[PDB]
Amino acid sequence: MDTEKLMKAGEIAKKVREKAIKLARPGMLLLELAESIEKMIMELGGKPAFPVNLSINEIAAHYTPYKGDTTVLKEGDYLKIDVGVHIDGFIADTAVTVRVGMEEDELMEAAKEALNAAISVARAGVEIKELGKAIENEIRKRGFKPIVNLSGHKIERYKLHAGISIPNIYRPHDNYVLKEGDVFAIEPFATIGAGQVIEVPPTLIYMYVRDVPVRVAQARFLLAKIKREYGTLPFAYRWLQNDMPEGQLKLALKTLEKAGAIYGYPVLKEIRNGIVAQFEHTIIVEKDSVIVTTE
Ligand SMILES: [Co+2]
Ligand SMILES: [Co+2]
Repeated sequence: MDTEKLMKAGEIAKKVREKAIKLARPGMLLLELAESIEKMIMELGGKPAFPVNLSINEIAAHYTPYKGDTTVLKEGDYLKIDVGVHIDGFIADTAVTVRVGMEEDELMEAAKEALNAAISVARAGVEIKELGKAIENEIRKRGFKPIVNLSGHKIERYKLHAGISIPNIYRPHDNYVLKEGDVFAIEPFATIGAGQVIEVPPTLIYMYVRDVPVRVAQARFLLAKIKREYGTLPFAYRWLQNDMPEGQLKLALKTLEKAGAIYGYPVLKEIRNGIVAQFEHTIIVEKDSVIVTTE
């Protein structure tokens, strides 16, 4: 298909990912880094497929700063940086952990290694469970635990998560077989904790999921804006902050939520507050090898 796109998106992804790494310095204010990255995506001809995620230490995914966030990077922090950019709808979702002001530690290695292992065996005609088995074994062999309740996702145009998962564990029933042209995001997560993650407030990322009618005026606007500018792809609370004052927006969003026009993606924290590491690449399933659009 338009692999030229998926690839071109991966390309921006990679590139902005690298700079992201470089900007992530101790002292760096979280809100800024977010914006710098997000602004570069665009500046490269890209469009964010979703808010850049900067999850620190025990919080694993779904945390994106906001206008008002005073979080700053302390030396020693395990900053996982997840970036995603789309071109006309083709996604490149790539991620990396960075130990603020220090070198890659054994944990991060476990994750990075897991990813490789998944990648190396991904090819047409193989059950996902093999991937998950590969990932699991590398993280456990080194002493950590793979986050069980977080997984990779199949990707489709203007669809960040198609519906098929590549978990970071081996389950005998994950029998989906890789088909040529399939494009997947493989994302192992590792931790020193229980190996499980749980939803936690606040919720900073939302996704429009259904065109339903809303009674309140602000909501119908918010919604109409959301639908227009964002579409199927996840958006940040932060992005809607310069449209309407906090208290209102808050309501706007909440209302759309109760109605069911957008889904809330809460922040995820390890159940035992165990540091979490992560690495991810987008792969386009070929017949003999896969092709890492983002590395
Ligand atoms: Co990602
Ligand atoms: Co992903």
